[PDB]
Amino acid sequence: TRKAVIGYYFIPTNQINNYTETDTSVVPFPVSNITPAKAKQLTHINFSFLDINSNLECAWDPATNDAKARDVVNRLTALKAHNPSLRIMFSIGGWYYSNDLGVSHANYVNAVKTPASRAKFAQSCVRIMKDYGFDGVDIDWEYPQAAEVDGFIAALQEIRTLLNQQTITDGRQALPYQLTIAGAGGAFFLSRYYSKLAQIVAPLDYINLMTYDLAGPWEKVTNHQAALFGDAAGPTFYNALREANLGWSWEELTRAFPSPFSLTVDAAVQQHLMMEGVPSAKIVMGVPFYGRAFKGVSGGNGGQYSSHSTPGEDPYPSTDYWLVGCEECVRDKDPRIASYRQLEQMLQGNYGYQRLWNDKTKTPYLYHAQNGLFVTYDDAESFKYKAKYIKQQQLGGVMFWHLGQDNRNGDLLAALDRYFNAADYDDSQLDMGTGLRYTGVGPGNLPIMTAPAYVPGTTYAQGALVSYQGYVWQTKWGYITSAPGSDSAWLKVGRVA
Amino acid sequence: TRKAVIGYYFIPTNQINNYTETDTSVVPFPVSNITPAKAKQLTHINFSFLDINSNLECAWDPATNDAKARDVVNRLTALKAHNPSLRIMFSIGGWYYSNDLGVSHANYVNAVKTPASRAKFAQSCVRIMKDYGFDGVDIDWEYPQAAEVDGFIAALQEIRTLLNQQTITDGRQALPYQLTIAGAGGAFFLSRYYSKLAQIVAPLDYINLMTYDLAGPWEKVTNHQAALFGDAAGPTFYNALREANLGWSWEELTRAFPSPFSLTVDAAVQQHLMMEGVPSAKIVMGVPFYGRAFKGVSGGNGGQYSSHSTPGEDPYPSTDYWLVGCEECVRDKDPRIASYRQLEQMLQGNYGYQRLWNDKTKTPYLYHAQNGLFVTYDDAESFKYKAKYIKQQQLGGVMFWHLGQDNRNGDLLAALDRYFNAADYDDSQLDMGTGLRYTGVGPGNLPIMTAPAYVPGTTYAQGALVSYQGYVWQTKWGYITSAPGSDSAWLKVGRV
Ligand SMILES: NC(=[NH2+])NCCC[C@@H]1NC(=O)[C@H]2CCCN2C1=O
Ligand SMILES: NC(=[NH2+])NCCC[C@@H]1NC(=O)[C@H]2CCCN2C1=O
Repeated sequence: TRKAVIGYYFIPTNQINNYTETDTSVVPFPVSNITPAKAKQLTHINFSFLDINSNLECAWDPATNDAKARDVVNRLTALKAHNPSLRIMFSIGGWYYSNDLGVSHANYVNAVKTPASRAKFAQSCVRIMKDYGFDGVDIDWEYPQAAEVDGFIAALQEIRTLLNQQTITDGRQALPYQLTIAGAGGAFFLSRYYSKLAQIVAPLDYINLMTYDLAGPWEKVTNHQAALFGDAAGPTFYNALREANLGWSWEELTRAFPSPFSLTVDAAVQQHLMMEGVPSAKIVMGVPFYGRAFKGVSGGNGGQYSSHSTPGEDPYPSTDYWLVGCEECVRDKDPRIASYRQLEQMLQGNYGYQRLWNDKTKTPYLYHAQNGLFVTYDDAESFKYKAKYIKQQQLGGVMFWHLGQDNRNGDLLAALDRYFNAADYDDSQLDMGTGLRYTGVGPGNLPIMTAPAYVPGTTYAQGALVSYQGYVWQTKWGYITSAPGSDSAWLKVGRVA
Repeated sequence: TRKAVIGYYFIPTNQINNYTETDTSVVPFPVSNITPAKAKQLTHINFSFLDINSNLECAWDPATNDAKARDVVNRLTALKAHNPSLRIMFSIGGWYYSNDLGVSHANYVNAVKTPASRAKFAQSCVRIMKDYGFDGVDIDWEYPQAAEVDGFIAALQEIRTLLNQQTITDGRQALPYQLTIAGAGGAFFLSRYYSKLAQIVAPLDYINLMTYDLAGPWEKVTNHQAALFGDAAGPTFYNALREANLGWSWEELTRAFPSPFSLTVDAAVQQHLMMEGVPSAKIVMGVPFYGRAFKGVSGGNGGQYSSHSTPGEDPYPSTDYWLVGCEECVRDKDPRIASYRQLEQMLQGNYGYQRLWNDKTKTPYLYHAQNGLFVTYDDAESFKYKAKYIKQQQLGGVMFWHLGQDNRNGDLLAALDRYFNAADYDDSQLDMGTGLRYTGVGPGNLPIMTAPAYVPGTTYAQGALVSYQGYVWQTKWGYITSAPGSDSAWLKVGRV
């Protein structure tokens, strides 16, 4: 099956209202930059962002000129002429609108509350989808938690029912309407809804993991924002999943959630796979088309894992733009983030950056010895390891944020497409390295094991293994006279064939 | 409130059937040995043991001669003439009958299975109580498993309903009929029903913890069987409670159940107090009136924490009665258990025993350097610290096994009564020592704390403290944007 390549097309309301394809100072990345070749390299474009209004229906930001919005969307759907597999999805939410303290958070919580609110909301998603010409619905609520998860699940199930009916009504069986969500790529936010992942993923075609932003100014030590595997030399973190409402024993929690652990892309993917009923084919690995920069770093390890003096507030509080050579940073007023396009230009501008590589995390980084800067980002090389991982782990594909940050030739997107589909690319001998793998095992994804059947009336010593009612169990202490499952003394450690 | 002093009176079926008070060779400890003065020092005598039969009803051993049984019970209830607060309870169960591999185990599991089986069983308990003249029901099932706990809880609730009705019908408002159980005194067995402790204790007047037998021949290294506090030099154990079906988070389990830990009396008591809904006044501390003996021990620590060669099987799988000086051990064909009465005689008989004292565990022990023997037991001295703990921790009182093991003068019982009630006994300066205390924190023993009220809309850093809905909470990581109870980033760490 072809791997998904899902690219976000993000355009702020002011750019839609003043949309033009001949002035990059107004619209830096118009749709015309997406050529037929690039359209063929994508399977999905996630147009972003729509929101949920106070009437609890999907809607465009009220400040949007509707004609101009339809025109931008039309330019995207016109790309379908070049690729009969391409879908132009629309994404509802995003951090700004849906985070706990975001402008529209309450609308997300309230829209998923009751059967009636969920029906009205779901109907509105399909109406916007058909009215504007989109091919599916993507929901990026960052992130539901607690008492909101059951409502969220039921809302997704309702949208799925409505989309499936629309597919039949429209005779779209050859390119059925789809439903996806953007999911957390790190344990802290993932812990909000982790316990119910199987129900969340059931109605979806894909769950697109935001497996980036795993390092940033909000952290004390500089680190790679999207390390594939872990570097024992780098910082480690508290495994928040150990605190999710799972109903697992201390041993089960400890085995599933090693802590501290390396916050990496492999950790997020493996954490999803540890849950019963979450298929690998629905998991999509997100990658960043931008880098994160830090100032005030020490030398020694190329700026890696160093203390730094980078402001964490949002927006960037100062007027000081210290990422040398990054003029895009001046335009956007923040020296802490730079598009791959810009970072590549900085490497061709003889500005004093060294492009370095960490062979454990399989990611590149920039180090500016003279000014003490460190930049963590991804490129065509790190994507070879990530694409190989997607293939080996049988994942659904790749998602990225965002199209406008690729260079002018679309090299990062071309690389991803190449690694999945080019007959002349051969990664059979690509060495995945010895970086740290996530080794948790969940009571939901135990290995096949074999042991003698439990014999009632027998007393077992500590460490004894038996098979009983579909699983292999091990005793945690001695003189065990109880049957497995029926008490605290036994630990499920494997599944019976 | 007077502390309970609950002493078991155990008499095997063959002794009831041949009951006599003038021949210690037949009945070593007849009811007449419980003089008026001893009767006044007890608040309860637990007559033991009755059982649950295949008919799923409370009942005596079938081999029991009922007329002799009634007569022994009448002698015990006659003691009430000497103490208006005394209750003669009867105990159903015990290890022999009710353990997982015991002869009557299935009857316990089956009796609590359904509303009908529970009603029939509860009724039989009250019928037996009234027919023989007992003052309450004590159940010693060792021990219901997770799946049987709901039925067990329901059975206790049904017995409580019937007993409360009987108290009113019999005009016993001044001395109500009571319901108690012997509960596990170690984490391993306690983990079977720990998660529902509040429900188990609700219908009871007391839960009598079997806070002894915490060391035995079944263990690799010798140890004190009822250390009050821990000795870092001694063995430590896996904290089975962290595996109970509590539904708690990793941090919550970890802070409540440190592992490994010291298996002590304090650990069991604190583990009970960690549960919300378990009142200290219902917890009764059990103490042994006997010691446990080990052979094959080596020197360096007076026999403590040593490997040994004592058979752990029951019955005693040999005929070698190696506990020098212990005559009762020959009578009972087991050298691994010796009553305090017998130990006291062994100490004054020049048999090679040295009495030593561990000041961390606050318990005595015997060491026999010549033959390599070790004996862990309790005495009037160890009871000073346990009595002070009972008072300080506001526990309900003490329980002990068994009356026939005290010496002829009843000194152990007199000591317990003195420590609780004597106007001229003053333990204000008794130093409780530096032994290890159990430090777990749970929902039932959160410390009082103060913190700023949680404010909706505020973002909190890691380690921040706030008060919300009556408790003080702390963040486990940073950038916390939702409320305690609705965001798993918060840990309840204090109350008020
Ligand atoms: N300044 C911010 N944090 N927000 C703007 C970045 C958009 C943010 N980043 C992302 O990678 C996309 C992926 C899905 C939803 N997203 C988001 O909400
Ligand atoms: N046959 C004997 N003398 N011993 C039987 C051991 C009794 C065993 N030990 C005890 O201390 C009592 C307390 C409650 C239940 N018990 C028990 O089941």
